[PDB]
Amino acid sequence: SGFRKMAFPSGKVEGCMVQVTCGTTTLNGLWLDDVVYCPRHVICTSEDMLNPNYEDLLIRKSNHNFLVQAGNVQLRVIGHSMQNCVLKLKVDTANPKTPKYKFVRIQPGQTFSVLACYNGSPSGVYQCAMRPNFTIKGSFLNGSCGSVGFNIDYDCVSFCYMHHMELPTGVHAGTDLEGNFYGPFVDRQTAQAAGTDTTITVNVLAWLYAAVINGDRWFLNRFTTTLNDFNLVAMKYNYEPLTQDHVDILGPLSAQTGIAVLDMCASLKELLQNGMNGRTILGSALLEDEFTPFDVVRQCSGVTFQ
Amino acid sequence: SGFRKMAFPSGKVEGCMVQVTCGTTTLNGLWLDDVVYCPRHVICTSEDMLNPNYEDLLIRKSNHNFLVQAGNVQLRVIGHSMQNCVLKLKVDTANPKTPKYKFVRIQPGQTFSVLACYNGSPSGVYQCAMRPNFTIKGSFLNGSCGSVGFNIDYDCVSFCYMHHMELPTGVHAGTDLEGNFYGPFVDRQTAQAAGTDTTITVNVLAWLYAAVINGDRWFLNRFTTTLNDFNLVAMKYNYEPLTQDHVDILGPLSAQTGIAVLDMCASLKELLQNGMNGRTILGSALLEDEFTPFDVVRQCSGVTFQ
Ligand SMILES: *[C@H](O)[C@H](C[C@@H]1CCNC1=O)NC(=O)[C@H](CC(C)(C)C)NC(=O)OCc1cccnc1
Ligand SMILES: *[C@H](O)[C@H](C[C@@H]1CCNC1=O)NC(=O)[C@H](CC(C)(C)C)NC(=O)OCc1cccnc1
Repeated sequence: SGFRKMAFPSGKVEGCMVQVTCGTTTLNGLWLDDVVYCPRHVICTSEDMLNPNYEDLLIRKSNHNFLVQAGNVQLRVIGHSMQNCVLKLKVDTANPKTPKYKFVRIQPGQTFSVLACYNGSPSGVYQCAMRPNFTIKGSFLNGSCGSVGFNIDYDCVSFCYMHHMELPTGVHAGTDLEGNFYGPFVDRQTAQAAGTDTTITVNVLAWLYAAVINGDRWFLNRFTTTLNDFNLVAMKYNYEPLTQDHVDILGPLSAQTGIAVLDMCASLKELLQNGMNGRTILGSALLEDEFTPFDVVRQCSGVTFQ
Repeated sequence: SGFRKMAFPSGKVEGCMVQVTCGTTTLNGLWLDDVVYCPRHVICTSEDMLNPNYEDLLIRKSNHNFLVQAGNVQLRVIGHSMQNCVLKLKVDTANPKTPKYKFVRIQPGQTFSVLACYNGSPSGVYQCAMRPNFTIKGSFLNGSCGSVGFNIDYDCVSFCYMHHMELPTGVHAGTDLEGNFYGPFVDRQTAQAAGTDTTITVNVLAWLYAAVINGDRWFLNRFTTTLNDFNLVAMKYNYEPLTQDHVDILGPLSAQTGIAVLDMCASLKELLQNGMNGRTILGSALLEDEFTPFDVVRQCSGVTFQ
């Protein structure tokens, strides 16, 4: 037993991390086969980053302007091109550590692991959710751009995130690995801001099931509620609507615990209306919304990856 | 910016994880050079685990009773011996992925990363602290024994934990890699229980500094306190005494924020006496004690590892 914010083992992604330097700018790249992927603002300098035109900036570049270092070994750039907000540097060496992989784009509410990197060297790994407002609450310092987010499914790495910037509230924005931003953000210095967020209701319910599985039961009650009556309360507390698909996805956890989904909704209702009364759930004094139903089943059952 | 519970990149440890099967029991082993380390209760069966004598059990064993699988490749056991509560299986192949490593024993209050594993396959990674009562609040299911805890220092893996069991409160107990238990626990089925815990005061202060660094300032105040007067309040709320060494270790974070350690103690005092009043610190509604001063400096500064 126990329930922890758990990341995927990072080894398969560590073997892909490289350092990309162009001019004064150094950041991380992702080396898969003979391509290195990195944020396109590497071609920028401190006065270029105000309002740049990357197509104009990139034609002025040469292959030899791009210094790529994989550990203590320098990779020769033999081609370059831009794909939306990422750069693809073609190198003369295929990464022998390339895992089986996919480029996937995730949905708000879904979770992934982040391998934070500086100078092409991995620093730490942690779990993130894509917020409803398409930001992530990460931990990123200068030099972390190009760090990637991912999930692992048996042996296959699904890359879903490349880090690009921090917003003024301290949250983070980035792209999928095709270079398309998550949310209404651009890789320029403007007055961009996150904008309003909501709480991921289905995830909170998943976590309440995790709690019951782990022996926290004090918030359970004999009452029930209809889906519509729950959603009236959800809206008042800035929770997203729960759909019948959410109810269906919570079926397995319902069945394992014997607690009907709508019953657990009544519990959430009371928790929202009365608070916690000085008690905790799974060591938290707040309702936690960054575990998906999949995360709970994985951890509270024990799935591995080769 | 941002502050997350961050584990070390796990790749160096993933390359050491193997599966050890003896009779009906399967668990994880740690393969370094030509030795596989695993919990000695692998030599036990369901009626042996009540009150065993492992010396008697082990002389009855043959090398060929031990099935060791590194991925899809079977390692020939050529020797075995017991070291306290771990078994050392000598194998005919040195692990070509052996990192530079040390076996270290950690102190209560210190943190480490856990690579949770099943059947020799890594499942997830997460950060743990050694509680003052020598338990860890982990996430471990059947088959997880032999999973190891570790820290990484540049390129060197310091192994500090091997998982052995779960206590009746859902917390976890294990050994260092010399096979000596953390705390007053034995690898047998008895009525063992955790016993009383305390909150790691120096870590809470470290986390308050992390919060200030990240823009959470509402809990700051103009008051100060003496170390003795703080420790009188600490004892009342079941916090460990703060020592002058703790104060010294918090110096750098004090200097970075301009908040004297004893000033931050006055803030902690008020937080303990008034609670949080519906506010949060770094996304938590409780005082967090599983980040060390080192963890805060590492994350709030950006140290990496090769
Ligand atoms: C890339 O390494 C960097 C990552 C930032 C730096 C601090 N935390 C991060 O996540 N990204 C940027 O510096 C980005 C550059 C572009 C606007 C994409 C061109 N700008 C940015 O994040 O500005 C906000 C910021 C910068 C530095 C410190 N705090 C906030
Ligand atoms: C080893 O894989 C296993 C790990 C346990 C199982 C559930 N969570 C864990 O951490 N360890 C044991 O089963 C251990 C065996 C010895 C007493 C060391 C011989 N016993 C144990 O942990 O008993 C408590 C328990 C077992 C199973 C489920 N919940 C609690």
